[PDB]
Amino acid sequence: LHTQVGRGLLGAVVNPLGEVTDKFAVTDNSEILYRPVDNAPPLYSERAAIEKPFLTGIKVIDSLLTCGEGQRMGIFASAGCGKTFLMNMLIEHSGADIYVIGLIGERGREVTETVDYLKNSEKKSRCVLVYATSDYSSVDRCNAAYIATAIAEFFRTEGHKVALFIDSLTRYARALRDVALAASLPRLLERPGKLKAGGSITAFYTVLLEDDDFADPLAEEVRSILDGHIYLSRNLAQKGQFPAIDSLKSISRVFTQVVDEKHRIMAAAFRELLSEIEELRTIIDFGEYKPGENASQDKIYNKISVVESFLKQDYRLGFTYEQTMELIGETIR
Repeated sequence: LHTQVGRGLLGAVVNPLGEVTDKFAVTDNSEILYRPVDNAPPLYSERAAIEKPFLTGIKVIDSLLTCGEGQRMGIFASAGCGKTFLMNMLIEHSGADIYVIGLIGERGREVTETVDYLKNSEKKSRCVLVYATSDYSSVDRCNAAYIATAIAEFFRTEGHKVALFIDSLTRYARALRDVALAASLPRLLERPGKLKAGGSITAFYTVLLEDDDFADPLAEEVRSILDGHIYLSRNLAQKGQFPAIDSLKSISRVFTQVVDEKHRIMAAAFRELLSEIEELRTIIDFGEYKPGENASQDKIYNKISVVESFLKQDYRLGFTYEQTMELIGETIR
């Protein structure tokens, strides 16, 4: 099985057969080539070490969860936790050369929502969208993930810094299970990375949490395979914190490899402040907080608003690395 690749797909919407069915942008490049959708992962000796940050423009991620070029990062959330808006922010406020989105959704309205977003995005000329809805077979739903990854791999071989999004691994795995009935990952999940001889694919895989923010077996397996995970808390969403990232239950496993020492120090001091705030929140809920009785508790209390203001981010705003580190420094003062 082969699929179209190349710069002529920039601005295009591609179906699970690999054909263009819609456009959210038009470009002057018409390059169309063909590649197999199944390809072995790089050899260990062809991979470069993850050592350069992949900046997202999102304050909490760039400061506490810093991604690296070539990393695979999970995004874990229940329904209604802002996963799609977080992906929109990751596309809009990062600095990749090319974005490849693979939607393994179920209803055509979600695909159309992503198409309309891209139609109004500043990144439209550098995106490719691959989709499969519930109307498509399970074979077609798995193939959409493979097509998206093969397109990203072509741009990586050209030298580009590519961001790949697969939404969602949960529905990919459900379709894979259905296909297995008729008769895989991490073979899919190990295809991203930075190549010594080429560019990089930095990949974000979404995982749905069922019921509360509970990790079914698939979620545990995915978390073990990836280089980190961002957890979106329904509880933080209902309190009105957007992005609803729970940084104390999130991790980038490459963090200390991609930021410098002064950043490490600031991030550790901020995380210690967040933990102190969570303990104080419980003490408040227990009715045991009385102003003036404990000066360290009062100091923590008076940090809550500045901390919340650092974590909060309008989805239309992106922050440079220098701005983010300036702000986190002000917060821990």
